[PDB]
Amino acid sequence: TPVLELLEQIQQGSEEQQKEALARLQELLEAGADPNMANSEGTTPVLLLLEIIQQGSEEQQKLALALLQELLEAGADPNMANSEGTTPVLLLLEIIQQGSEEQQKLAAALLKELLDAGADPNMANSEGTTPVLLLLEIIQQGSREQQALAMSLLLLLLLAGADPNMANSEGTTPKELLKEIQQQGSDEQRLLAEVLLQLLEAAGGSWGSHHH
Amino acid sequence: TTPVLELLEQIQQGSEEQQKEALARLQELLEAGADPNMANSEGTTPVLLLLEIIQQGSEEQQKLALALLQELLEAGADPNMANSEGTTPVLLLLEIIQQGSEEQQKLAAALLKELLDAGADPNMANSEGTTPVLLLLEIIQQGSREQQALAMSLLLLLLLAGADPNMANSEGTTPKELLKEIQQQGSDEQRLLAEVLLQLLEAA
Repeated sequence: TPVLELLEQIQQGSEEQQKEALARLQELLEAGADPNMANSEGTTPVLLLLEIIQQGSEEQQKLALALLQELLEAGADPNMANSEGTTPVLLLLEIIQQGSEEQQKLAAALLKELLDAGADPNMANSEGTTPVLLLLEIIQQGSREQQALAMSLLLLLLLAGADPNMANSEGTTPKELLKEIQQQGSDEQRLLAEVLLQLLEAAGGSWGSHHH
Repeated sequence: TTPVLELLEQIQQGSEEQQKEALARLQELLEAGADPNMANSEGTTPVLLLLEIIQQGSEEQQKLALALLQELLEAGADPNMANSEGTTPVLLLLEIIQQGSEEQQKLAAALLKELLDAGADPNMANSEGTTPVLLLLEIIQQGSREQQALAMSLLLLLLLAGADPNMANSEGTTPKELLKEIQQQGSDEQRLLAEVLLQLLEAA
């Protein structure tokens, strides 16, 4: 598909070629290009773009926010997962989980774009890992920068409608993971865990009973 | 005064034997058609008097009054009816947390959820314009480590209920303005809570 190869020519192109990437995508989309056409393995233009961010230079990174808004404005489905079952939001959080501090700041901004585009905050991957459960992993095993960022994004997801009780395939609930963060976490990790544990304990039996 | 108010008055200024059967007595009084909103001469509603009992009462009186609040709210007590000074039940609860024991703090957190489920306005301020969010940030700024964590989760519980994080008080002090102050001179844990709330606000 024309869109997918262009994205491949951005990752596999020069830095000066990157200058023409936003314009080329705009002229390709205006020409009637499908912003959702996946390739043989099911990678969508959004997923490949996030994949470029994950493996690209800082120059390729700053380019991708405009390329994502262009794809989202063109009508890309923000919930279309790849063949493995990885949603753009779950791939974004993996970029935060394993990325540099620069990638962390970017994927945080891209997540807001995806939520605005209409991404499902409860859509899990093939293993049942929800966006909330992955953010709790980022808090438990991430840096002090990742702790605060994953903390605010989790509240952002809860406000967006994420349910803090959905478990994964192994039956691991977010509350079970919060107890782990409290038991063996740092002074700051335990504080974040105690906050989230108190929030859950007061609206766990009925999440949304006061959302009026 | 009002039979509901008279019963509540007998609990705080009475012995412990009166307290055990009080929940049953209120259940039969409300079922008999007693108005759970009738205030006295000073404007104290049955809910506001019950919160006064929690703040000044023994631990026995405290856990009894949490069940008594559920009864009054189910009977149709207004969770937004403030006293003559203009202090709403949620704002009085937070003041109880701000100055109360760890036991009173744990109790008042459950009453806030009961009030919010009843339909309490999360943005209703007092006469001074202090909003529930702004007061919770004060509890975070100058409270204990236990009060820090609890006021934090109550702040998120209020945001989930629809609290606006941009409402300022009468002096024009915004919640973001207070969060920066917590970050500049707060502890390592207070600064983390402030940085979290600052990132959340800037992103939505």
